[PDB]
Amino acid sequence: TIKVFTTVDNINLHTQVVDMSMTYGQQFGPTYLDGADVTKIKPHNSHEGKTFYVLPNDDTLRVEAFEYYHTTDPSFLGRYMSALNHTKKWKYPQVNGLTSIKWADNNCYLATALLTLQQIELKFNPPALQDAYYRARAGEAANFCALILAYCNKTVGELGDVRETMSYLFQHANLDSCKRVLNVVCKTCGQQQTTLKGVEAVMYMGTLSYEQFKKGVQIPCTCGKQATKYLVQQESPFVMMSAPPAQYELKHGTFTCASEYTGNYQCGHYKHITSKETLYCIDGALLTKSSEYKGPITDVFYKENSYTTTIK
Ligand SMILES: Cc1ccc(OCCN(C)C)cc1C(=O)N[C@H](C)c1cc(-c2cccs2)cc(-c2ccc(CN)s2)c1
Ligand SMILES: [Cl-]
Ligand SMILES: [Cl-]
Ligand SMILES: [Cl-]
Ligand SMILES: [Zn+2]
Ligand SMILES: [Zn+2]
Ligand SMILES: [Zn+2]
Ligand SMILES: [Zn+2]
Ligand SMILES: [Zn+2]
Ligand SMILES: [Zn+2]
Ligand SMILES: [Zn+2]
Ligand SMILES: [Zn+2]
Repeated sequence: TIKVFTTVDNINLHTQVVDMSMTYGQQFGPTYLDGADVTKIKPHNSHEGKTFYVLPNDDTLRVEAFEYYHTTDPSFLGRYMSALNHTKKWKYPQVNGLTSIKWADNNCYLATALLTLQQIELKFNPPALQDAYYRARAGEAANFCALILAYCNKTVGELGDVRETMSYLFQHANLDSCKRVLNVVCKTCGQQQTTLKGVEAVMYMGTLSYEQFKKGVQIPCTCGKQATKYLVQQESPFVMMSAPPAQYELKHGTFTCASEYTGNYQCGHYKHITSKETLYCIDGALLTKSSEYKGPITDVFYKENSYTTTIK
């Protein structure tokens, strides 16, 4: 018989004593050791003193689970420990001072998401996302990538969209202070102004150029008259301009970072473009610098503080 520790958050540890006769699944229930499902493994002698992850079996550990993860989904813990099993085996090299991921199990969209988050100002609501965020910026993003897969309901090897991944992450972040008012000018319906807050205030699908969104885009109205939806005010620390993959010229200093997508729908590859003193191209561990860039771009990230248009 040995003494081990069970926890749901790895912050509040609960001490337990197990017996060699019964497996972990008998006493604790579903138990995981650093990602490995040890529900069907009997306690070995080298397990004394180690910390174990267990699904909440009483109301005390149910609350500790929400305090750290902000979810009551029982399958969340299983998916998270399943994703951690391959993410802890990935390589996370430092590419130009940023933490990237070497290609493995179709993680090109995770590497682009990781590199992007290190360049935008974001505060996660779940403490598990925030603590792993800080650890990712240091250079240990294994737990962070596992949580992204869990929160996005994706599995390892699955094909993921960087915009959809960011969309899920923004809903678990504090964007309540973000606002965006728009003005749609219709030739028949007249003038109508809407106001977006939260996640829908920092994302737009249709164009990549933030200047074009300021000048106005042609969106169809119900009567057929193409309204010129232009941005009026934007109080957000960043904006994401998304558009279907198309050839786009990127210039250093005009944007923060971009997502390159090459290949067919869903079965393709993601490369991350970032702007410094010169344009950099990060593909896993590979790095390519250039003064100009032209290629297929799906998302472009810009910086913002407090903007008000000059169009009436
Ligand atoms: C790589 C990947 C994984 C999953 C995925 O799941 C989409 C389904 N999800 C609604 C749940 C999508 C993709 C993916 O391929 N992603 C890129 C950025 C992409 C490619 C294309 C292409 C068209 C022709 C050749 S490549 C189009 C898009 C669009 C996004 C929004 C649109 C509005 N019409 S088109 C995105
Ligand atoms: Cl919540
Ligand atoms: Cl949340
Ligand atoms: Cl910018
Ligand atoms: Zn407790
Ligand atoms: Zn929450
Ligand atoms: Zn949630
Ligand atoms: Zn693997
Ligand atoms: Zn694996
Ligand atoms: Zn109209
Ligand atoms: Zn890939
Ligand atoms: Zn490139």
